[PDB]
Amino acid sequence: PIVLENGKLNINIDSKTGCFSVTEKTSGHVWKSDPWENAAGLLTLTDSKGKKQTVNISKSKKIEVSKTAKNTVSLKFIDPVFEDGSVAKGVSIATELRLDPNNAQLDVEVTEHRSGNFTLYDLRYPARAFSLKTDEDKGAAVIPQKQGVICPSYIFPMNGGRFCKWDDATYNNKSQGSLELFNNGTGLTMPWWGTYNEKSAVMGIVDVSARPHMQYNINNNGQYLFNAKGVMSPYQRIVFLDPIWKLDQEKGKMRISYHFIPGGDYVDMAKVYQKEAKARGHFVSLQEKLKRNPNVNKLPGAIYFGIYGGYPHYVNMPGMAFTFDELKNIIKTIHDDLRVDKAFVHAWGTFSNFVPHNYPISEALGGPEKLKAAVDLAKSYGYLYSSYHAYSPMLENDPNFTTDLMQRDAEGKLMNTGSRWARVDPKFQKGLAQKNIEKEISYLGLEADITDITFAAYRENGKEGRIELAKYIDSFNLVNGTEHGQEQWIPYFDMFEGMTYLEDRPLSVISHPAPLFNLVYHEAIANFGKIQDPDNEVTANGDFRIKALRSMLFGRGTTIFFAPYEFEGMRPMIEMARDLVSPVHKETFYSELKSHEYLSADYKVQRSRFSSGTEVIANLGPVAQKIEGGISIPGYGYRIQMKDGSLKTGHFQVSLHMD
Amino acid sequence: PIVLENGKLNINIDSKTGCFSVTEKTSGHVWKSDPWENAAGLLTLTDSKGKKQTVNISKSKKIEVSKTAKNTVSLKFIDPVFEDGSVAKGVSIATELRLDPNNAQLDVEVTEHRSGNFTLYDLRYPARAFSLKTDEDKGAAVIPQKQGVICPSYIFPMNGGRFCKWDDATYNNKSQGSLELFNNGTGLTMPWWGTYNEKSAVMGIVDVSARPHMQYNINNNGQYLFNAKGVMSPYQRIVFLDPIWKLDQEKGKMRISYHFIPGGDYVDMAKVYQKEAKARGHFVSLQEKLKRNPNVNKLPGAIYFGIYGGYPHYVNMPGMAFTFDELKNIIKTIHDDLRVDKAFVHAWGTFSNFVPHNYPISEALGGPEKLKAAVDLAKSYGYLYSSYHAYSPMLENDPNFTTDLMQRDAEGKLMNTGSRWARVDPKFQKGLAQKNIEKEISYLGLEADITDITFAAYRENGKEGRIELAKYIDSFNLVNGTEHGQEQWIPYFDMFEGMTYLEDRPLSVISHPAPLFNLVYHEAIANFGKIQDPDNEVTANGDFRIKALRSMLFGRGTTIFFAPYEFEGMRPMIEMARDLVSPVHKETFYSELKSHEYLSADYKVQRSRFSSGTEVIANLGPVAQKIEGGISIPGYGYRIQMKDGSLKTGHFQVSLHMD
Ligand SMILES: O[C@H]1[C@@H]2CNC[C@H]1OC2
Ligand SMILES: O[C@H]1[C@@H]2CNC[C@H]1OC2
Ligand SMILES: [Cl-]
Ligand SMILES: [Cl-]
Ligand code: NA
Ligand code: NA
Ligand code: NA
Ligand code: NA
Repeated sequence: PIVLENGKLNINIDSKTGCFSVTEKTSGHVWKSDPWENAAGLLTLTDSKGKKQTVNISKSKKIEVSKTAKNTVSLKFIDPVFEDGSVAKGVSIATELRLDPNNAQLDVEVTEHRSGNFTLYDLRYPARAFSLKTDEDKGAAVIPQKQGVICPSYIFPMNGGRFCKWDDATYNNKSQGSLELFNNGTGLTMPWWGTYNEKSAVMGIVDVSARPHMQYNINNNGQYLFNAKGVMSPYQRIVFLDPIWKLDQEKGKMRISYHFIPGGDYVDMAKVYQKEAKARGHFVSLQEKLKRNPNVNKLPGAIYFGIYGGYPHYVNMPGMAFTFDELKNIIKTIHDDLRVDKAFVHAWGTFSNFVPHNYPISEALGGPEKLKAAVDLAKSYGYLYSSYHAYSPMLENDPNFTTDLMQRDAEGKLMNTGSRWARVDPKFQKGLAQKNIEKEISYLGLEADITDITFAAYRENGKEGRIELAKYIDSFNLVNGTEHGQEQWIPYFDMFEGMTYLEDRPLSVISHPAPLFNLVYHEAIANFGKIQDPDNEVTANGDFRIKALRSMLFGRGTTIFFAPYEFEGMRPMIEMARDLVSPVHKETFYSELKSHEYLSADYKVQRSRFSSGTEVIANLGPVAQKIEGGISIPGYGYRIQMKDGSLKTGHFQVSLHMD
Repeated sequence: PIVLENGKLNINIDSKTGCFSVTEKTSGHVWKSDPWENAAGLLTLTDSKGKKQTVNISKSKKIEVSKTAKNTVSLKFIDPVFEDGSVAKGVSIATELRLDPNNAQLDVEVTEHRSGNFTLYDLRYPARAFSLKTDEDKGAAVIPQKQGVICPSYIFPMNGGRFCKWDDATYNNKSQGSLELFNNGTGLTMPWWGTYNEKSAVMGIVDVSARPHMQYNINNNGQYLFNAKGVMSPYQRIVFLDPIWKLDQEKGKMRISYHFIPGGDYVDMAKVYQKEAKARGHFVSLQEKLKRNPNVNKLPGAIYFGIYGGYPHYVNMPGMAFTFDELKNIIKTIHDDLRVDKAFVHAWGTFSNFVPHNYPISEALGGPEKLKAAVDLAKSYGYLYSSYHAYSPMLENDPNFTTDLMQRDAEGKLMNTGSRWARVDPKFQKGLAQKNIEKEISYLGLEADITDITFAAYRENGKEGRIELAKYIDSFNLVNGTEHGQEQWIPYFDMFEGMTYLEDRPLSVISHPAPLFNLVYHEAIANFGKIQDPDNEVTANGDFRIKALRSMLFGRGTTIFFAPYEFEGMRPMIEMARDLVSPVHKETFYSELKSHEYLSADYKVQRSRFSSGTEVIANLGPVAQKIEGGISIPGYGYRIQMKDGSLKTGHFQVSLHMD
């Protein structure tokens, strides 16, 4: 065996297979190679008859493993072998393992691939590495899926219904699959993932130039590999996360940097990526943003209100659209009746054309002067205000619809025919914003802006146009926000609407929400609930009780998103948000989320600590549970230590009034 | 154009295409043929090169339409033409349209298909028929997806977040697809579906011998047909539901009977099917079941308690398993402290072997005598009791695991390797129940039984074994329930645990729950909430507020499903169910659900009328809303007229307790 070693790690590379193990020398923990098939990597390629096949590259005809430098091992897998015994003659995969001379860091890189007469698709490399043994390791996979989740590597007590779904999912296809980087759907918002047990943690950070997918396997024994054969899997239940290098598409550097943390968990992983986040330029603190714009301080303790008038989906829809007089009266009631001290008022439906033509201010809704009166009222309260804006849609029901503003692919076919909200080519969108945004800022005297859709993902295609638009909006120095966000956009915005959780999502029945994104970026970007899943709606992600408590634990602001006719039904939740969440949001707004912990066996009792000196303990389940010292946290209850040392305790109650 | 006609319907058939329209003469509404491509049918078949393709059979080389009897039109489609212009020589499809002499019923049947050298797969016939024009017809598709849903054919006011998800789904792939009949997953529980507008309704009943799939299209303009071509759809947004005849599989009669109802909606459709359900033998009323077994009357007003001890998933799991003394104390507390007058206690975890070996009563949990003390206490209260039973699983973690009792297919491959709870061939399952169920009945003096899994679906494979097991269980004459159920199993059981809603399901963001199954079968089978989505858990289907109100509107009983450690947190929901749901469930239990109505434009206020003289009005949304007479229904509120003349009014309230 070839050995790479420094003061902290020993890398044992098998010269016959290319598989490697990593010994973390201070804990003695040994991270293993693929426990199922001893595969260094899993390559998907076409065979001589053209059918896609997936092969173990450790079964290649020739495997070369040599130490080409002091801390570098080069590997070459030559002529993989198909299941029928034929050979992909002329296919080769070259990789490298590079141990940092000093730190507990191992770089793994696919350096070259040769495809011969075959076509190469996916490469899982390293394959099924750094795994946890289910119900032996007591730890978790760590996945920054949107705000982030952990997946425990063992079965634990929980509500009986949740338990049945959890355990069942670890045995069927719900616990295996892949996710992508930097989308607003089911995918990841940070280019890292990892695993930990009680002894140590490992995480891999993907090179800034690459876009692998992430394969997950959450306590599954690989039965999915044998269902088509109709045999029972002979493998052990394990947790693993693998990079999927898309050899057919990838033109970046196929490198992942593994960091090994003794005694670490998801918090320590986030802090390690935080250092890389700063080096990549994503991290621009809220304090720097506040120095540039003092109106940023209208955000701490503010409730985000979206008054949804059926727009952009429809123009002046009956029964949903608000007039500007009705808009003004809602703002007045929020301030005078509901005593909301700080607010971001977001009015969806102020223009008489469909987006992307965000103008003129609608005469049918009352006209420019009536909208200005509503905005002037909000500004007299110290509220932030923005209308709904979007420069990316191209809607079938718009009379101005045209494919001329749409993008076409290499075949000349229209792109995003099935995604109406992102049909305009980003290279056109600054020009669209330029048509009226400066007129609206000037006329209404705007201090804030929120822009929809365009910055919800970070894809390569069109990024230059999106950066152009981001720079244009940011040049106005308004307190600005955007839908969902991604880390690459943090320098340009003050708040993200979203960066929480999809309602329907892979892993939902076998994961726990964890504030991975905010553990990295809470100092640099404020987030609020997503408008489709706001704190006033009851969804897979909870009711107001659960969402308010998770808000304080994770460091996000309250979102109240409603059609005008619902307003009277919103008052009780606006009041509870004002009383409970807003003061904590205010105190913690600029701080670092230093730590998050799970404090109960069922993961429902959690504790967050912010660098403001604020501590939030909350219990997101129905039954009172005790923590260290025998302190009891009531069901749907909280125990909050404020910066001045005062202690807030309480709980939500659902009751039935009968006349 | 060939015409079939009686006093109630005019059927207009086009001689060139085979498309037909139906004029419903009482209202004058005309059901048009395929508004998109003038396709009588859509046939999926392989071409001369073996590529699957889908063709418009109205483009066939020869189409023959002849009136072959007084009320029969025969159609033949000969030699379909592919996209390239090649002919499928030797392929033909023969159909018939048969108008009933007196009634507004039209039978449509695929009588014959010939493949030649090609292979035929799916036939949509009739294609895109009985459609609604989006935002023109105000009405809905009607789909018995589990308990049932309707899908409005027009946009309407609703919560802003819901509105965005709803409308977006009508423009992407969430609003098109297919469902299957008689599964416990995403599919249909009754073999019919329909569409209605403000003038007229049509519904189709699938022949008892057939198993088509159901294609749905909910306000989609067919963009999914064009995304791969990268062009915009030229078609209108419409709602349709189509049969998908599986020509490669179907051995039954490929017939669907359409019934036409002037002024009808989903209630009328359900009552039409209720007649057919009695003809099919499914309908055995709860009153006859009570005549056979007086203890059935322990069910009305009973809360279904599932005490989930981590079993069947694990044997004596630490932190989840209950002892029999602990079980007895939970029962005592439910009765003496929580004052629950009627209950079905279901104890998950009483045996020391894994299912399918439901024995012996566990010594580790306390032994048979202590279990008997728990059951005797429950019986002294008048409660029903059952242990958890299952005869279908074969679990990887069972020391007794063997493939001996699993089914194999013609190639010798194990079946259900991907579905651990349903692996024992049903032909063995009665034998497995015979091992101990009679010993448990006589030792514990059981009055009740619940059996898991085996009756959650109705597939052809193994149904004879399942009937054998159901007949055996029914021969004991216990008050008996089963998981989920299907209409074919109603004769053998008193209650179904489930028959409500999956949490994540196709159409969830573009449909409203409707009590379609209970509109048919409430007099014949009692149902309770599903254990994975019980009334004490907050999910996509609501919190306790929403679920308790829906329970009374739909006519189902409360389900409280909890791990033992959660019990103290269940107290407030048990009390609220006891005071609000239980008296209404008790009164309406044996009755017909005569009618259901949506009374608000957002469909959140609803009214159900039961033949016991009970009227339930409830508001499943947060804001108070007015109905006829200016009566106001509070948010999460109810107005219930009882048989004894009392009017129950009230509402749920969430309150924040800050100490
Ligand atoms: O997990 C599921 C499975 C089937 N029925 C409900 C639960 O129990 C076994
Ligand atoms: O429906 C969605 C779409 C994108 N942003 C949120 C909502 O508004 C437009
Ligand atoms: Cl959150
Ligand atoms: Cl229900
Ligand atoms: Na999957
Ligand atoms: Na800004
Ligand atoms: Na779909
Ligand atoms: Na019975």
